Amino acid sequence: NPSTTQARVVVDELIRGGVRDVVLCPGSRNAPLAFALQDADRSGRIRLHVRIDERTAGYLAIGLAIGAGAPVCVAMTSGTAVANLGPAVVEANYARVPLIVLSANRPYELLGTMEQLGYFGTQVRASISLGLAEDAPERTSALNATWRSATCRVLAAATGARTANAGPVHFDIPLREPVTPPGRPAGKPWTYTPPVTFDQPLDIDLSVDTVVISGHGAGVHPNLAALPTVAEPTAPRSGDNPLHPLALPLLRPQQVIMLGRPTLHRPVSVLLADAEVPVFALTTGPRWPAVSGNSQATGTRAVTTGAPRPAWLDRCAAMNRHAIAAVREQLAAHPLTTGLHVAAAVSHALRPGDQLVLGASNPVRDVALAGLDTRGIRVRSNRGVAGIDGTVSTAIGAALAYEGAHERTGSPDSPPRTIALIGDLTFVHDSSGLLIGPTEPIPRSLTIVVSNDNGGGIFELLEQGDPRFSDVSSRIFGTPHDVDVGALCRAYHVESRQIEVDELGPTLDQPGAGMRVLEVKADRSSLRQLHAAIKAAL
Amino acid sequence: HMNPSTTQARVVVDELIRGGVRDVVLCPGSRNAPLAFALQDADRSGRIRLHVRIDERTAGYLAIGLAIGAGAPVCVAMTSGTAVANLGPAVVEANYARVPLIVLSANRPYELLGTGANQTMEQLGYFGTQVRASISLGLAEDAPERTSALNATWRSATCRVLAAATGARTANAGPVHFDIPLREPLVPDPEPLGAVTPPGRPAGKPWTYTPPVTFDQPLDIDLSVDTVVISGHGAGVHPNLAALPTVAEPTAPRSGDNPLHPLALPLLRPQQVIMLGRPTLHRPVSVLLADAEVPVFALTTGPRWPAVSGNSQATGTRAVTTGAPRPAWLDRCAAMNRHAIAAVREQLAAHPLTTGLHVAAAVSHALRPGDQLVLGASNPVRDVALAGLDTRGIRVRSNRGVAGIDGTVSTAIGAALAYEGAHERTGSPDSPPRTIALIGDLTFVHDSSGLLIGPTEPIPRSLTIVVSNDNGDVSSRIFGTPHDVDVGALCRAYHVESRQIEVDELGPTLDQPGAGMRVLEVKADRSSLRQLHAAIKAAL
Amino acid sequence: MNPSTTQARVVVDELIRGGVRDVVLCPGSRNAPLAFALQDADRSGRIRLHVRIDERTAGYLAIGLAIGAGAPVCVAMTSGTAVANLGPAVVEANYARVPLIVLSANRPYELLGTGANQTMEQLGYFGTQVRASISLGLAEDAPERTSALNATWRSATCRVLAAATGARTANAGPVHFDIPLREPLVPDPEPLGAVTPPGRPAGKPWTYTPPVTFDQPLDIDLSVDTVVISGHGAGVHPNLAALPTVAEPTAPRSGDNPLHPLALPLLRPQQVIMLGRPTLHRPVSVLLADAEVPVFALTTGPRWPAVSGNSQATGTRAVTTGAPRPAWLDRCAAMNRHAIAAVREQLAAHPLTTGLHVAAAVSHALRPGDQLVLGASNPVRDVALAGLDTRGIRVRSNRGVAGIDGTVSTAIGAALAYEGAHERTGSPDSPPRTIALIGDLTFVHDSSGLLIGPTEPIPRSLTIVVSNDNGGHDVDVGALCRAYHVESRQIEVDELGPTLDQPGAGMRVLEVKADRSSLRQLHAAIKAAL
Amino acid sequence: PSTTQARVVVDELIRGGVRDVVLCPGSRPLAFALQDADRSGRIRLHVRIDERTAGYLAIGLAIGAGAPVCVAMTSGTAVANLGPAVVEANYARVPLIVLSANRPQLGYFGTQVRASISLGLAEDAPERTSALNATWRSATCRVLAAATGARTANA
Ligand SMILES: Cc1ncc(C[n+]2csc(CCOP(=O)(O)OP(=O)(O)O)c2C)c(N)n1
Ligand SMILES: O=C(O)c1cc(O)c2ccccc2c1O
Ligand SMILES: O=C(O)c1cc(O)c2ccccc2c1O
Ligand SMILES: [Cl-]
Ligand SMILES: [Mg+2]
Repeated sequence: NPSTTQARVVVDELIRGGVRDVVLCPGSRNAPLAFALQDADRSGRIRLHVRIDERTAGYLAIGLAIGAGAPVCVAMTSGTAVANLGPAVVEANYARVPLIVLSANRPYELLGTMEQLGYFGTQVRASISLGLAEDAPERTSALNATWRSATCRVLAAATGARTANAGPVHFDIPLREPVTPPGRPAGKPWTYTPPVTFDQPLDIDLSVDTVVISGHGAGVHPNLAALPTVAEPTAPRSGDNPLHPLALPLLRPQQVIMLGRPTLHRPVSVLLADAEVPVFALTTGPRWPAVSGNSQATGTRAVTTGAPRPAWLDRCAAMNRHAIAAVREQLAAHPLTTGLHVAAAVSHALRPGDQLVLGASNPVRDVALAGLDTRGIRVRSNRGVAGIDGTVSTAIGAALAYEGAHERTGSPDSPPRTIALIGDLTFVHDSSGLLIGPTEPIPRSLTIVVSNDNGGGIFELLEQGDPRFSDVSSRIFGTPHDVDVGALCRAYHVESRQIEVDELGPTLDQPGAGMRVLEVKADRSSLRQLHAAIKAAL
Repeated sequence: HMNPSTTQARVVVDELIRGGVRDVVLCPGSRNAPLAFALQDADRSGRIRLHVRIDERTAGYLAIGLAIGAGAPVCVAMTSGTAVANLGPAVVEANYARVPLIVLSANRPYELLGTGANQTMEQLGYFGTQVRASISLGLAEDAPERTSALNATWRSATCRVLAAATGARTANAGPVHFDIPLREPLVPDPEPLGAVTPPGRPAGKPWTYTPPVTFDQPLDIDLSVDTVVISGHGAGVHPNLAALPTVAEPTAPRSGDNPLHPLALPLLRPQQVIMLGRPTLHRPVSVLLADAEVPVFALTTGPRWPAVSGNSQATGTRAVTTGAPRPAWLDRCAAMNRHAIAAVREQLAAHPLTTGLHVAAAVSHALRPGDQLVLGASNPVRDVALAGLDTRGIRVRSNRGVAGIDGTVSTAIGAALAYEGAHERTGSPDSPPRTIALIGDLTFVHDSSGLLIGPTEPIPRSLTIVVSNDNGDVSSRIFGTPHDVDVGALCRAYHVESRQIEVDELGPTLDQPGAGMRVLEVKADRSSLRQLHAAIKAAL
Repeated sequence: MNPSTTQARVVVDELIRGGVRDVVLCPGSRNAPLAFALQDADRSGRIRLHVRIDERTAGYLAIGLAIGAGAPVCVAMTSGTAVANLGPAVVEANYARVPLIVLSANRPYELLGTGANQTMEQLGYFGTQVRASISLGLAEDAPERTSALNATWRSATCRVLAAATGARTANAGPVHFDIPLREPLVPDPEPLGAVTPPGRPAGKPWTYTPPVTFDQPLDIDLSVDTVVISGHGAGVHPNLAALPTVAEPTAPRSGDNPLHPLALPLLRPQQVIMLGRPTLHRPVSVLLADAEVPVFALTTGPRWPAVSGNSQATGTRAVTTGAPRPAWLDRCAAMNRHAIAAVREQLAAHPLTTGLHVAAAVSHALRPGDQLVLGASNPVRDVALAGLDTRGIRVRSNRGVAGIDGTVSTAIGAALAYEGAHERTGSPDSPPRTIALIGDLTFVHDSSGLLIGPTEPIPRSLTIVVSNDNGGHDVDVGALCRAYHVESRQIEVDELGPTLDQPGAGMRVLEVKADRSSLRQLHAAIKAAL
Repeated sequence: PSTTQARVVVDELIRGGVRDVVLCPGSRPLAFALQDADRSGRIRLHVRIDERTAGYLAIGLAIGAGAPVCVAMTSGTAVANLGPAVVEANYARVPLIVLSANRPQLGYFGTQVRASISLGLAEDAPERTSALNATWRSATCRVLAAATGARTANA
């Protein structure tokens, strides 16, 4: 059929545009481009990943995109796919992840009597349809240009080539119920759009006592490298002057440089809201955040005058040392192993070149409390909406894409490690992400570390964790589950081991099966007291 | 003086209880703490039964089960962000099955939308046209002078949510998105500084009383014309059609005692069809409903009427019948029904290997009156209809809305909990009625996390899940090889009793008194299924 | 002071700090708090307020006020059909990238679904047509949170302005700013003045968004035989000024080598440089649909047009090498002379007066510094056919969707905003002229735009030339102008130039009878003469 | 092909009680069938230049005697111009059928209308012309039922 020629042209243009991975699920109707994707997979031009669970498939695609920075397609095949992909599409929108959602509508069928929800109108960068492929035998040159131009538009919108705001894209290729026209020479994309430079310099005086708060999506800024910096784990670091998050309330910054989108630490929110502290927002795309409407100016880079006062740098470094010491000393003086102990052990075990995947809740916070040095490390976390859903498949896709990048450099060395640190509720939410068929790509160096305190530890640290709610907070916030994690991994044929926090390090230096789950049992009944002891030791 | 979030949550929870809500599913979060606190106290005082789950998606199907088990509206309460998005699949199913599901989502204040605030998304309107209504409560204001007026607006909006979900005025029940923006303080103030919840109407009545509506649309039908009835999901009960030959899907309520096997329909020539509810299961029904020659009369309980037939001469709610079926027609239909039943019975016995059709037949023969049968929406529902189950006296549930694989375990669990709950309230000292679920291995593995019930949460008292495990176009490469998951290992991970048994023991094991919740795994073969179905067709 | 007044006054002050000089208001009870704060700023001279009855025509007035000088413009109306009436102007503002802020007053969202009067689903009505749908939080009685509410109110307003002006996206367009308002809606007694919570010092906006630059350079070899096609929204490119250029009347001209659109089908360029969004000429669309000629697309916003399928590359500027071959330049110049002569000679030979004659007369009478406003259908085409030289004059047309809606109000708004910027340079010269060319059908359809209350600002030098070919109704144009008390005259095409040379008598309508029965024969003579 | 689609739908609308149709001049077949039906006296056609006024004319034609009325959009400014009339018809429960034709937008349609039904492309194939007849008339009957509130009591 002429629609097969269409599918082969689109898959080819997608591959020319940098797509190396596509996720599919089996469905009622044939997947969009399902056979052209089958052809491309057997040739090794693209790599296919199949899953039954459409929600975990969406989050696998997110992992495959953030693992190495490439656009990733997901092929919708059912009337439950839109609903199940919603979570991943929302996360793609807010974390600016280039996610292409492929659909195949049927224009000859009656409508008003793909099960559509309301989020496509709000979450996607673009919604493009290809139009019905006809058998026009002479217009093949024109239809090739039309299909490839539309595919280049889909890729440009998903990667933010013109907007500098990557995100999810809905790509519809309509199908009527049932020799490839060539592309540009040298495998180039049909419509070349050079990745745009989006520039907006801001004047900032660094002699004013300044702290840098960098969050998810922050850029790298060499002219700010000397400033004291509270950097979230997923922020790429510019300098060598880290400021511990717990030291921040011991200081009085006179101005704040906010890089990207911060979401962690109530002390950071308090400082960003303080109407007496000017906040300069520096972002990489057009979006910029505002805490209590306190943002004074926006920009993409700083034009700096002056330099930080040496006494200011000394004050920040002193408060930083007190914070590091309090955390280390109170961890040692605490008998029960908690999630914070696990995060410190994981943090000490990382090596340059590693990839770190962090779940929401305490893990992404605990790693910052443990003072992880992220330089040389690639840190991922679904900070767009901070969901605890889909983190297992995100780590798997990230491990697969990160390994594929290393394999393509032809290095004879072993694939770099991907270490994931997630909580137990996070693991239970997306345990079905462990179900990978033998026919499907499986990571070769993925270790999932599950810090298991049989519930949600973070709620012990919030207002609902105050002792006056002790008789009611167990069911509705603690949420104990008593799941046998080792038996769960066994059911899915995944290597699993329960180890103690002191064994965690050594067990991680040892290579193992391509995919394994290390579970560390932790306590959350003493979490609130441990954090109070840290604050008192500051 | 209670803080505004606490006052609003307690009023809303109280009005939901007054509206018939007996069960609430809660998923943990911080932003929904006001709702969580108010719900925990209502559960402590016995006004509702709270079910806590970790995975919002399967929690939504738990709520569907809790609603179809006894017909009541059910709320599911979750925090802001992707937690709300995870309710999508259950919302879609609740829409098409007309299930009164209330998605009670906490939110950040709407003014934070667009600011980059953590865990904030376009929640209101997320579900689009799938919901019967998207209703937002206002952000609660600290205005003790306006407390009485705010009580009236909060309770009135809650009643509109309930009415829209139950179809109290539209006769078209379905899901409703109830979004509640909430700001700090989120936890109740110290009880020294305490106050009473702004009161509702006296005598536990709803703020706005909507008497359940009667929706009537009479239709004239002459039964002297050779007529077959095809009843699907949502079909009504029609005593004046009880004598007609009736092809009834397992979930359809039976109007009479004149069944007609689905395999018999293509071998007969009805001159007119009466279609009840939303029938989608059988292919010859779909083939015959596509026949432009046969006049089709559609009778629905609500204003939605199915589009399966293109020659629907008329659509109503009841039949005003004239005439009577010619006795030779009834004899021909009855004769062909017995012929179909015998062909299935013989070919099943003549088939050597145990198949899913054999497990479905064994479960059918083990059912007694008063049982609840929950069927996976894929093969189980078709196999039970092929094995000719008599559904009179048993309640049959199936997520026939979109017939997805998601949430079948949680639906079975929820249906069992609501079914047993209604039996308690009868005060009967009789033991809790049995719920039997029949699902395939791939469905069981997909929603195995639906088995996760926390140690403090309600567990069904008499639920048995029978898993027919047969270990099962480039997307279909995943089925060529077996998934290879151990059902027993999955049940141990979720601390669920499981046994691997054979089809001949299935009957007796099901007769054993209920050990709470258990999984009975019966191995089967799919390789020979194509030959078994071919043998049945040739025997007709 | 009631919170709905303090909220309205903070928003208006921040809008003013953000460059809003003109606001269009429609009467209603729900937008009363905005109306009072807007009348206050109009009294003190901070903005110029314009009141209209019809909200649809009010939207096109704000579009004219926006395109006349390039500033963001708000339109404030009441709840109900008023917002739905802004639909047509929001669609036009979207596709033409016009910074139009729709400031809608609404009953509290809690009243949605309760059967309240004049209450509808307003938030999200415009859907995908707006760059942002932002809502302010319902003003609460909390003086202890006044400073907090100030910051959030002024940050939201700055976010509204940035989205409308494309300050960080380079994609200007309409924004929905919905304000839920409850009673009391009028200002309480304000003896000895009330303190509005202040903005930043020195009139600076709350959040400072410095100028942004989107850069996407493309390598283009000018030695290849190149034609430039510039449409609506095109930027200015010095390094392309030597190339043959087919420029729509609204396109800013970068050079001095014009190529008539009629000459383009006489040429075979080897590559095309396309600027902005060209939609006007059929030979342009034919060339762009030729998948054998490579097209380079140079745009100012991230939106790049799709009229071409052989789009090789899209960017913002060209890095050029080489120079156009002299034989290519000579051939294009010769084809251009062919086209211009064919149009001029055949117009001079035609015995009747057609719309093409009216358009050519209006072109001849234009002087540098003039503003020309064109009805987006036939007038834009006829002026392009007549060969109008647009250098030194600012040409405006609702080229977004090219509807007949609101052309009169757009010309009125463009004239006012254009004259206002001429008063801003302190120059003692008389107000520069605004000449509008519209067809009779367009004029009757938007004749209600002529309704301007005695107190509202009236243009000082606006002349609307109506080309009346009785269809493009039997309505009397002069009778329409008398109902609205606007000066009108029926004149001949020979009298057009001299009558336009008279100093502007405020607002006047010049009606020129034209024939359309002989049009097809005039066009055939032009095509045959090429 | 598409011409036959237009005749069947027009005929079914008249069978459903539509006695008046408002259309506005524009580019966007169906106008031909309505023209045949007007020349034959089965339906009364009303033409207006202003699309907003056309919507309010149709509202009047519907509330004048209680019948369903159709309005035929034909341009890219039609959806926005019919907005005010559609909102009025929503809240006043007026049976207003809005006829469009896309080639295989604002957010108000998703909030204001009782239903949104697309007929589907007309495939040249007289082997199933009887089934295409039933599918078109069935969907047209669904549109009339949704507009008049025949099953919901909510015109
Ligand atoms: C999809 C989703 N549902 C609910 C939440 C609310 N939430 C935030 S943290 C948390 C607990 C997570 O527990 P766990 O993974 O065990 O981590 P811990 O904090 O105990 O280390 C929950 C439910 C969320 N972020 N995302
Ligand atoms: O900088 C980023 O990466 C970023 C990402 C986002 O999704 C935002 C959403 C709203 C507001 C600001 C945002 C932002 O600054
Ligand atoms: O009775 C009616 O005619 C009527 C009509 C409407 O459009 C309503 C809209 C919202 C709420 C109540 C409504 C109502 O009672
Ligand atoms: Cl040439
Ligand atoms: Mg935990």
